[PDB]
Amino acid sequence: IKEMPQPKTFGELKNLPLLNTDKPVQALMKIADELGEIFKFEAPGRVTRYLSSQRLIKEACDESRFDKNLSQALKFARDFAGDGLVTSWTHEKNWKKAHNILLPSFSQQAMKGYHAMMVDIAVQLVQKWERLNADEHIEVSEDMTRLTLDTIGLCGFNYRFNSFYRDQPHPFIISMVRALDEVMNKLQRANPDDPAYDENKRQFQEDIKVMNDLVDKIIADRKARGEQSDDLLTQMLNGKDPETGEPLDDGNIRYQIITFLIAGHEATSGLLSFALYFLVKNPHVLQKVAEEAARVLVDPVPSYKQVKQLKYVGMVLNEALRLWPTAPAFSLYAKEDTVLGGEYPLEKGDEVMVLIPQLHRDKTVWGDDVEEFRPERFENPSAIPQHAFKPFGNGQRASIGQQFALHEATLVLGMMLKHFDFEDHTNYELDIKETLTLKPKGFVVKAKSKKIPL
Ligand code: HEM
Repeated sequence: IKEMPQPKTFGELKNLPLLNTDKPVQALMKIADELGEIFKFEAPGRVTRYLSSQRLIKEACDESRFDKNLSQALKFARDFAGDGLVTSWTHEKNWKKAHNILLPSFSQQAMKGYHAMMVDIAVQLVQKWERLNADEHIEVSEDMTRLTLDTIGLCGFNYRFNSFYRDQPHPFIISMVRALDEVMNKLQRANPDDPAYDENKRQFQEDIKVMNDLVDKIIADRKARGEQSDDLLTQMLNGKDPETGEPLDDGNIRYQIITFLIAGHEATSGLLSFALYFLVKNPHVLQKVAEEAARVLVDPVPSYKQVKQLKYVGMVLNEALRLWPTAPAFSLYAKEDTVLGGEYPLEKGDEVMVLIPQLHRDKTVWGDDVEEFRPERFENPSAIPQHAFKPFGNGQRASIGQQFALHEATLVLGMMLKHFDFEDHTNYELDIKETLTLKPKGFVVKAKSKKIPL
């Protein structure tokens, strides 16, 4: 019925140079603001459409019709993350395998086990902060990465990164980032396969080794342990497939460790920053949360029962996830020829790309008060129409990490607010940094301790 809009083009460079910025996802957000609920984005060799309406995304999330696609980002990350859970097709052997063997360690009862371990890390950060001098401050995104990377480490593989013991960032993180930059960077390189890009290839290739250096070291610390863990490394190593009958390959085992080491802390870092960013800008909300935290968290350290009982802290996080989904995009492909919206024709295997932040700012569904931070939006959570809100993605290919991140971050956001008054001491104008995921760049706060003992 209708042709699909398309932003400015540059001859054979098609759209590519529109996203020649350090802030792509946000440029994509502007174009979606100019062009509307869907638009064609062509780059040499790839074409993909970006959806922003709950109308369209509604259909796209329908699995009978669309399956998960590897966006050009994931097809590049396959270089280090192989065919782990995140970067593999539903149709590959190791997905459904990996899926059944690992899903168990993510039930809200596996949570129960992970709690003490989360607390371990949560106290480490709380103490880091009680121990700062006046005139010292808190570099927020840096600290959250410390925490969330210590947790996926300690819980996932029983491995202390001892992130707090360090003021120079961790030898694994450094490389991880260059990697997750070379990825974010090959994208905007029209012919990504020739050199000049051989200096970069080698830089990439020298980071993969460094990661695998650590993956090798983690396999080795499990060996010299009086191994006991229920932890997901144990699961991977010894588990078998109900569906199939076999255990996972060793090369696949490596890929998943990297996958869980990256996905594990990356997304949940941002969401905390963003959460805490919003609390310092919306001090009414802050005092509401302050209140809940002190009322519920009565024992010196929180028990699992208590964290599930932080109902409003859950809403603030969802609302932070609403405005700034830290994993802001996912792709899907036309299983069959079809017509999205009764309006837009697509052919088999045509790629489309849910643009979460714009889906999360869709008036016909949320209200006209979209840019505003109001958690109360989450009270009757029946309210959200089907597929209005998707920080965690869709159907069978959604974040297996949902319960976990959310438990984690509830617990941590819980404790900070029990323990500290906060001051945006510089009047931080928001600066979103984009690796694959989003997070506040240079967010800094002071923290007046409320002298409550742990
Ligand atoms: C609040 C934090 C998190 C956010 C916002 C988030 C977001 C997402 C999104 C959007 C996807 C789907 C991408 C796609 O369809 O291509 C995904 C998948 C995935 N996430 Fe998360 N995630 C979070 C936390 C975690 C955590 C803590 C873990 C580790 C336990 C994790 C592990 C994974 C894995 C393994 C997948 C691939 C699942 C599959 O395809 O079978 N995530 N996540």
